[PDB]
Amino acid sequence: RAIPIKQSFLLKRSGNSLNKEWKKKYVTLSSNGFLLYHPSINDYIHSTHGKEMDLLRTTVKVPGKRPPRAISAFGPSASGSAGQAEEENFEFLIVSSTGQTWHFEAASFEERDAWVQAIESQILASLQ
Repeated sequence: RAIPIKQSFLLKRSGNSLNKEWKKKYVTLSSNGFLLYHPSINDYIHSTHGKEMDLLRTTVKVPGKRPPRAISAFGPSASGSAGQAEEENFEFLIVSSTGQTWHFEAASFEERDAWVQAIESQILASLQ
């Protein structure tokens, strides 16, 4: 008897660094300390091709980017760069214990946070 922590579509790179290309995927963060992701919805519904990453000893971080804090918690930061322009690129990575790294790009700005918090949350619960 578990409860979904975040289940929706996610973008997944499919090419290279110089030439990025994310495809429509389907991820489901469950309260069972497990992160699953399939090629698409037909995969989740029908249950075909659905990779799972243990949330016992996993890490979550952005693709080499500064701390995502658009809201800003006020206070002299280390380097409040970006004033007129902003990439606003919301993408997080899920690192497993075997090096396996699931890089996804949240379709929604708020969703990316829930997910990152869902993955870290599942890890915090499994750690304790």
